[PDB]
Amino acid sequence: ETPDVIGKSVKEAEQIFNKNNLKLGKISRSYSDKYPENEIIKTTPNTGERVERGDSVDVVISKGPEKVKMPNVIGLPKEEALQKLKSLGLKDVTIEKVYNNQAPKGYIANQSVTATEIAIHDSNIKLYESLGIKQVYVEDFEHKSFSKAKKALEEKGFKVESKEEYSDDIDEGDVISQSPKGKSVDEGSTISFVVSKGKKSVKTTTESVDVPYTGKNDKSQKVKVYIKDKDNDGSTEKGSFDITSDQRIDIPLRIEKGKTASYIVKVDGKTVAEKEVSYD
Ligand SMILES: [Eu+2]
Ligand SMILES: [Eu+2]
Ligand SMILES: [Eu+2]
Ligand SMILES: [Eu+2]
Repeated sequence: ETPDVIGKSVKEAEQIFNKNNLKLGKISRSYSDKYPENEIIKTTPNTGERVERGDSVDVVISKGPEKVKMPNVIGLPKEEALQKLKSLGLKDVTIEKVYNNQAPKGYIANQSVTATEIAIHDSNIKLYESLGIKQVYVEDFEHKSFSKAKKALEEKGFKVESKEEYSDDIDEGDVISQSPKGKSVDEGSTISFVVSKGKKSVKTTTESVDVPYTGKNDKSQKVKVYIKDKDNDGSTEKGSFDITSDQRIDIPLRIEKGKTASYIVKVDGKTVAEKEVSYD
């Protein structure tokens, strides 16, 4: 009767067969998850099946788990991702939904197994499907205190920006306007505020500068005057006009106590003149 060599090596199996007056038969190789590579998987005849003196016994050997190359599915829609996995015999796939900022809602943000040889049985792939970015509600603070606005929205993860403007009907430090507001938007979004610095209720200079024209083809040049003073942060131009000849230009500046104001005059993008002026 056929001896049991299952889980054994070929080396040992032939030893057991010879001892039993039998020959090692043909050797073939099969993928297996149950048996470590180069262990007997199966015999013909099977263990305990009747045999006669000198008959051979064929053996099948483990080539270890059958494997594939893990595909890259990050950024594909869920169903494309799963199909691409099935197409390789990878069917043990669990989905986990998470918020994410790289892949849109319904698209795979992450793979368990990096884009590697994997066994096609009990592979335990996990795919992380994006729910999009977490939506957080932006509290509408129009006509309320900016300080409270900034702080409340900071604590919900928002980035807060503000410029200031004069107002006759909105208390100092109260919000003229807010964008966005009254709405849920992506976590961490920037909320923009226009804030009241009270009513337009400082010294005064008119500075003169001669701007030369340096253009070609009898074509005008564009002059841009940028001012930093009481109510101007030199952000955008306080003056914008074309020049076709030398022009004397006057630049009104209003300066607080203990401060300096300044002007820059550019001509076709290039600085031509600049000056600092103190509250004198
Ligand atoms: Eu028997
Ligand atoms: Eu191998
Ligand atoms: Eu499994
Ligand atoms: Eu000419």
